[PDB]
Amino acid sequence: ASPFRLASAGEISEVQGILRTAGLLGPEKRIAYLGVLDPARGAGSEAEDRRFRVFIHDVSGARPQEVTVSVTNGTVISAVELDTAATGELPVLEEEFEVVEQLLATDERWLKALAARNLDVSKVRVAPLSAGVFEYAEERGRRILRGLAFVQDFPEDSAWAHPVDGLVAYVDVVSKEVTRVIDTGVFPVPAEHGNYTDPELTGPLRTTQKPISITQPEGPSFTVTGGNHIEWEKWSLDVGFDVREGVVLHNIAFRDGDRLRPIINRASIAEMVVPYGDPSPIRSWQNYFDTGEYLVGQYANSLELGCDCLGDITYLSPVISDAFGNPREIRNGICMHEEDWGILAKHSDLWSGINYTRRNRRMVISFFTTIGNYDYGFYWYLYLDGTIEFEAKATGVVFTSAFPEGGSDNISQLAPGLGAPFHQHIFSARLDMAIDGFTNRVEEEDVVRQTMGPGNERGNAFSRKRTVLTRESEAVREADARTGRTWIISNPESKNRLNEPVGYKLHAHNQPTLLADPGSSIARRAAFATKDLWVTRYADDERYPTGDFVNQHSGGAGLPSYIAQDRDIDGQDIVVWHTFGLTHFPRVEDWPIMPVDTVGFKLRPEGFFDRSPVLDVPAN
Amino acid sequence: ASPFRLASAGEISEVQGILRTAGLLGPEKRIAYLGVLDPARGAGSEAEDRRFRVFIHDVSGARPQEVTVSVTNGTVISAVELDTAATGELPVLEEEFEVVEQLLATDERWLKALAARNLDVSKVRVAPLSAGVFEYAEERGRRILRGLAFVQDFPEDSAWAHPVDGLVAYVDVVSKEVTRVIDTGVFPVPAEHGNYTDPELTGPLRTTQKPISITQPEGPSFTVTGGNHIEWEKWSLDVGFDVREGVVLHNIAFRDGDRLRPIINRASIAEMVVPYGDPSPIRSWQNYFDTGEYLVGQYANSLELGCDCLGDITYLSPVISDAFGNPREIRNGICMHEEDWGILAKHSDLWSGINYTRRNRRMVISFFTTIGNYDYGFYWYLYLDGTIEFEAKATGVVFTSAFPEGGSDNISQLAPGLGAPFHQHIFSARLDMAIDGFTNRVEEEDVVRQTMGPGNERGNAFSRKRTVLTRESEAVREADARTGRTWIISNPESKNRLNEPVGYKLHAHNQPTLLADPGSSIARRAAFATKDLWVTRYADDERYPTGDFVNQHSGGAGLPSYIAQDRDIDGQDIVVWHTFGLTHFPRVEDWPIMPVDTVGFKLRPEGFFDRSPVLDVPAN
Ligand SMILES: O=CCc1ccccc1
Ligand SMILES: O=CCc1ccccc1
Ligand SMILES: [Cu+2]
Ligand SMILES: [Cu+2]
Ligand code: NA
Ligand code: NA
Repeated sequence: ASPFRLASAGEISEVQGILRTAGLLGPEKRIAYLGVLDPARGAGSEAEDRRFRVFIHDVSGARPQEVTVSVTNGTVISAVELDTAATGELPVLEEEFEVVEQLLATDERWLKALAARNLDVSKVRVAPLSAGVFEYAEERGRRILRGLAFVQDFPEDSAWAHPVDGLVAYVDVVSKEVTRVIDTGVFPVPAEHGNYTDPELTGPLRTTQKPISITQPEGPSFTVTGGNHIEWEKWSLDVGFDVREGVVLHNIAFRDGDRLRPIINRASIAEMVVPYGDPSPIRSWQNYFDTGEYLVGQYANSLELGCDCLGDITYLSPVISDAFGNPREIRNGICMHEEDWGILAKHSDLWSGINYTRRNRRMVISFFTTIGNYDYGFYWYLYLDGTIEFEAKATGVVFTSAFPEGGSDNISQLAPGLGAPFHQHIFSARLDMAIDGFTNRVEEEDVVRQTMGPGNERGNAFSRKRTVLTRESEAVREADARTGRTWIISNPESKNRLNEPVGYKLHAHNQPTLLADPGSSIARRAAFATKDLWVTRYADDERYPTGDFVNQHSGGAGLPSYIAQDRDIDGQDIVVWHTFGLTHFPRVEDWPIMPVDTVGFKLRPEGFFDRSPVLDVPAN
Repeated sequence: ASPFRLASAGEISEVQGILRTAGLLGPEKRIAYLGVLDPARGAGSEAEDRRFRVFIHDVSGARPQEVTVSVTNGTVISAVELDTAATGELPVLEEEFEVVEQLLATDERWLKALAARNLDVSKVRVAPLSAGVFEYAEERGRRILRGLAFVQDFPEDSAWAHPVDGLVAYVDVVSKEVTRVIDTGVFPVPAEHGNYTDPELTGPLRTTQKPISITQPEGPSFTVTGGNHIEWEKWSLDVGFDVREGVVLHNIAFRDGDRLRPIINRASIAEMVVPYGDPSPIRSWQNYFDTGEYLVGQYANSLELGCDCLGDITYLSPVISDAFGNPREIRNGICMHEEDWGILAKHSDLWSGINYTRRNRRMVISFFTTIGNYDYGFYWYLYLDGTIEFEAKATGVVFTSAFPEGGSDNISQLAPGLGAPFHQHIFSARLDMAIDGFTNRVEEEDVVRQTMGPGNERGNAFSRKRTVLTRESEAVREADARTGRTWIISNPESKNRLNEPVGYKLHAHNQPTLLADPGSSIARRAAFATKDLWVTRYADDERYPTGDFVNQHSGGAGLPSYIAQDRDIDGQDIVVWHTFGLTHFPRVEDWPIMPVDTVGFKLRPEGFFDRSPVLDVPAN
C-alpha cells in the first residue's frame, strides 16, 4: 500500500489508456519520458494519489507536451504545450539512434566524404550525439543530432577502433534533413582492430583463476516487503526507479532503539555530464548529459547471476514505458545483496586482558547502464556503522579519434594512429536531507592551524571551525583538500545526549570540477559542475541541477536560477547537491576495453548517535 | 635458497650465540631491535650473506651498541657504541611498559597527587609514553618515559574511560628515578564505564545477521614457495617481515608475456606518527612514533580464522627476537588471501551485439598491530589490472582526557566529563622503485586549464603538464587536489610499443599533512610529515624518514638531511617517500571503541603495458 512503491505494468497501461482517450497519444506521438511523481510534502493524509509525469514528443513537427496524469483518479491533471526554443528539447529517443546513420547514407555530401576515404557506406556506423547549443542560429527550436562516423569491418567488429576523423554532420531529425556536412580533412582510419574477444588479441585465456564461492546458507539478512521496501541491520528504506535518474533511494532511516530516525528523504544521481577537452571543430561541441539528455535508467542492463552480481542476490525488475506507452520490464535490472566488509572494530587491551574483534558488512544496491560506448555501474552502500556511500564505476570503451601525426595536447595515443580525447565524467548527487526530520542546516568545517605562542607554547595545537550556511546565495561552496574541508548536515532542534545537534558529515573525494572555460557553452549549461557543493531550499519542481529539458537548452536553468531566490536554509527543509567526477586522461591500459575506475562520496554520522551504534553486533 | 627468505628461529639462535660469545649479550643487555638486512645492490654474485642488525640496550647505564652480525660467516662484522645524546635513544622496550607505573607507585609526590583525588594506587594504570624532546635540559642523554594515569575500577575494566587529568610524571627508566611530577589541578575522573562487552552497555546482541560463507572449493589461486614467495595472477613478490616496519614487500614484479617486469623493489610503511593537538601542558608534548619508537611489528596480533581473516586464508608466522635473543613465533601474524572485487570490465555494444563482463579480484596481504590504546591493520592489495594499493585501518580506543567544564577548542566531548584530544595519524610509505629496472624518474603531473580564444574558440579544451624532478633539492612536493596533481614514476629507457616511457601513476588521497606549527619540536622531528612527496637517490643506509634512532632524537635526521645531498634522480635508482594520514576530530560514535577508519594510496599503470593487461581473464 506504500506510495513509494515501484510503478506497475498495470499503472503504465492505465496511463497509456488515459492519454489515448484524451487524444494525446496519436500515431505520431512518442513518450520520451514517463515517471511516477513523489508524494508532495505532507503525506500525513494518506490520501494516496499515484501521479505520473509524461513528456510527449511529436514526430510530425507539432509542439511537444508535458502532461501530468493521475492513475488514482483516471484523469489528466494538466497538459502544457512546450516552446522548445525557450525551455529546451525533449530527451533523445531510442528510435532516433538509427535515424542519424540512415539520413546520412543518402546525403550526397556525406557520400562524397566517404568516397574520398574509400569507405563503403554499408560499413559506416554513425553515433547519435546530442548537439548542445553553439553558434548555428538555424538550430534554435529544431531537434538536432550530430553524427560522428566509425567503420565496422564486419558485423561483430568493434567500430570504436576505426574512427573517421575530420568529418562531422548535423541532422534535423524531425524534418529528416541533413543541415551541414563538415569535412576538415582526411585522416587515415586506424587499422588495428579492438576486438577484446578475438583469441588473436587475448591470447590463451588464463587457467590459473580458481573459483571464489560466496553463499549465504541461511539466506540474506535483509527483508524485502511491498516489492521495494528494505529492512537490513537497523536500516530502512525504499528502492525506487526512474527512467531518467535510475535507482533512487527514498526514506533512508535508521532504527536507533525503539525509534525510527530519518536521515535522507531522497537520494539520487540527478545528472551526469561528460565534457570533452579536444578543441578540434570535429569534437569541440561534444558534451553528453547521459542522465538529462539520454535517460540512464532506460538503458539499464539485465544483470547476470555469477557474472554481474556474485553471492546471494535479490533482484528487482523495474517497469518503464516504451515510446508508445507499453510497459516494459527491465528483468533483473537492480541487484541487492550484503557483502562482508572486513574488520568493523578491534582492540586487544594490555590492562583488561580483553581481546575484541567484530566484522563489518555492507548492503549493496546497484544497477548498470550502457549509453553508446560508455558503461556505468551505480552502487549505493549502507554499512553497519551508519555510513552511507555512493560509488560510480566507469568502464566500457573510450571514445576515440585519430591521433594526429605530430602529437596532441588534448588527445592520448592508444594505438598506432588511434587517439582518445581528454574528457571528464561529472556526477551530481541530489540529497534531499532529513537528519532526524526536516529542520536541517549545513556547516562548512575547516581545519584551523594555530601559531606557536601564548596558549600554544609548544606549537602543537590545531583546531577546527564551522561556518553555518544561512542563505542560498552563500551556499555555493568549493572543496579545499588542504584544509580538510567537509560539510556537516545537522538538525539544530535534535540534540544527542551531550546536548550537541545531531549530524552527518559529507566526505568528498576532492577531484577537479568542470575544467572548461567559464565563458563556454558547457560552463553555462552545466553550471552545477563548476562547484563542489550547493544547498537549496526544498521545492517540488526543483528536481534536476540542469532543469527539466537539458537537450539543446541554452543554459542557466537549474541550480543557478534556484539559488537566486536566496531562500532561508538555516534549520529548514533543504537539499544538498554534491558535484564529483573523474578527469580522464586515457591511458594505453584503457584500450581496447576499459578497466573499471571509480569515484564517489560518503556520509558518516557526526554525533548522530549517543555512542557507537554497533556495540550490539555479535562475534562471528 | 632465497636471500629474501624470512628469518628462521635457527638464524635468531645463531645470532644470540654469536653475540653471547663476543661478550655483547651479558645479563644486563637487552636486544631492542633485531632484523635481517636486505642484500646490497648487485646481488648478481649470489654470494649469499645473511646479515642481521641489532640494537643492544644496557639496563645498567653503559652505552648501547649497534651491531651487525653475519650468520653466514658466524662473525661480528661491526659493533659501535652509541652516544645517545647525539644520535638518539634506542626504541622503547616491552619490559619498560610496566616500569613507569611501578616507579611512580612508591614516589611520594605521585602518591600525594593520587591521595588528593582519593584514588587507590592499586587501581591506577600509567601509560608508558615516549618523551620527545622539549625544554628539560636534564633529559638530554637520559632514557625518559612520561606517564599519564587511568583508573581501572576492576581488573577487566576499560581504564581509558577514566583518565586522570591535570597530572603527568617523567621517569628516568635506567636510573629508576622520578624526575618530575606535575600537578596542574584536580579534574573529576569521568565516572561512566566504557566496557564494550558489558551487556548493560551493549544491550541484547543482534539476532538478525545471517552468515556469509566464503570458500574456495579448489583452493586459492596463488602459490607460496620458499616460505614467503608469492605467485598470483602474473604477480610475483616476496613477503618480508621486520620487527620495526611490519610487513615489507620485496621484488614486486609482473609477468607480461614471457618476461618478468620489475615494478617495486621494496615497499614498506617506514614510519608513522600520532601528533596530538591539545595545548594543555599535560599533553602538549605527546607525539608517538609507533613505528620508530615502539616497533609496530613486535606487537602484531595473532589473527583468528573467521574473525580477523575470512575465507581461504594462508598464514605466515614470522619469527622475531625477544629481549634476550630467543626466537619467538608470531603465530598466524600475517594473513594472505584473494578476494572478489566486483566488475573488472563491462561493455554491451549496440553495433557488434557483443555483451562482455569480467570480474575483478585482489590479493590481500595484511597484519594487525596493537600499541597501547591503538590498533592498526596494514593492508596491501594487488589487483588483476596491475594496480597496487595500500590501506591503513585505524581502530581501537581513542586516547582520552577530561572534558573541561566550559568546553575546548582542541578536545571533543565523548561522554559526560570525558574528552578526546584532537590528533593526526600520519604514515610514511617508502617505495624503492624499479619500474622495468632501476633507471627511474618522477614527474609531477598537473591538469592545465586553457582560456577561450584562438585555437580554443569554444573554451572546452584542457590539457595536462608534466614536470621532471631532476635533483633531490626540487623533489619535495606538495599535493594539489584542485589541479588533480599526481606523480608518475617512469623508466625513460624502457618504452612501450607507442615509443612512450613506461610508467606508474601515484594517486594520493590529498589529506592534510602535519598541522603543527613549523617551529615546533614535532615539525622538526617529523619533518617528513610536512610534505606529501619526497624523492631520494637510493642509498643503503637511508632506511627511515626519521633516521635510525627516533626516540628522544632532537630533530633534523632522516629526509631533510638526505635530500641536502642534492643527488641526481633523473633516470637513477630512486626511492619515493609518500606522506599520508588521517586528521581525527573524535566523534561520539568513536566511543567506547572506534569503528574502523581508513586512509591509503594507490599506484596504477600509466602506459606500462601495451594494452589492457586483463584481456586474457576468462568469464566466470
Ligand atoms: O554518452 C553519449 C555519447 C554516445 C551516445 C550514443 C552512441 C555513442 C556515443
Ligand atoms: O602509541 C603509543 C601511545 C601508548 C603507548 C603505550 C600505552 C598507551 C599508549
Ligand atoms: Cu572516461
Ligand atoms: Cu585517531
Ligand atoms: Na530536505
Ligand atoms: Na629504486
